[PDB]
Amino acid sequence: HWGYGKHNGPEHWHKDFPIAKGERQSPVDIDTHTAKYDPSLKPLSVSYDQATSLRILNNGHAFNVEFDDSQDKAVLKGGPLDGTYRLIQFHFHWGSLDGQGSEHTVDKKKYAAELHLVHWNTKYGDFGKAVQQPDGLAVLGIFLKVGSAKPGLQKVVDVLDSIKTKGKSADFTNFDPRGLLPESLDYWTYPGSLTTPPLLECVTWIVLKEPISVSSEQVLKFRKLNFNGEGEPEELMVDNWRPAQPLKNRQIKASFK
Ligand SMILES: [Zn+2]
Repeated sequence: HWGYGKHNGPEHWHKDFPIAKGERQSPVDIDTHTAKYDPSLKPLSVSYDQATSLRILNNGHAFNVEFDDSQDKAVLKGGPLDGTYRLIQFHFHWGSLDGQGSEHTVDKKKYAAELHLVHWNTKYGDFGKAVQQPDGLAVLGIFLKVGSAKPGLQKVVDVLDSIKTKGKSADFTNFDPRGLLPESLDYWTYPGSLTTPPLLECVTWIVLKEPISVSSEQVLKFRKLNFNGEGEPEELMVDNWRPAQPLKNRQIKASFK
């Protein structure tokens, strides 16, 4: 009832999910000329040394690399955040062409893909409770451009053949998400939403300025995934991004000058 096709894509989502037209929807365009440096942001803290990946799942819209979130093992703190946010999963959005695929844009520039590392605020006890709160989630967004390969992505790429179709999962232990980060942690932040239904307005977005580079061959393997289930007509999983939404009564703050 929702997807990225010709008849169920983002422009239709409001019928089942009326917050699609809400006040704090994501993604947005980041205008680097109007985002203002905020010297109050605290330092941002990514603590992934104890991360425990478990599984990778094709959910029919993207693939999720899932983590054990039953202890503070991989946590995000600092920056704009109060308290501790635990990593639950990461996933990507990507294009059919290298000139599109990201959800956020920077001065209207679209990147080839965008990585979302999803974390929930431990004060709410579990993810399902957290998404009901305005400060329930913190999503670290990282742009991907096509150039050199990202060595830390290759283990993800190589398992995709085993999860080609919707509903397939595979064991995916011992994956280190630190290998997906750029050098700099400079970021923009603003209050927003999930970018897929139910589109809940529960996210503090933290979008890194520095993209990571992936190779053409790595992105091509993302584009071999399928939206459909096994034994259904093949529909390539491409262009699984929501376009920028109105900023409305929000300000984007920068961590850097
Ligand atoms: Zn996402």
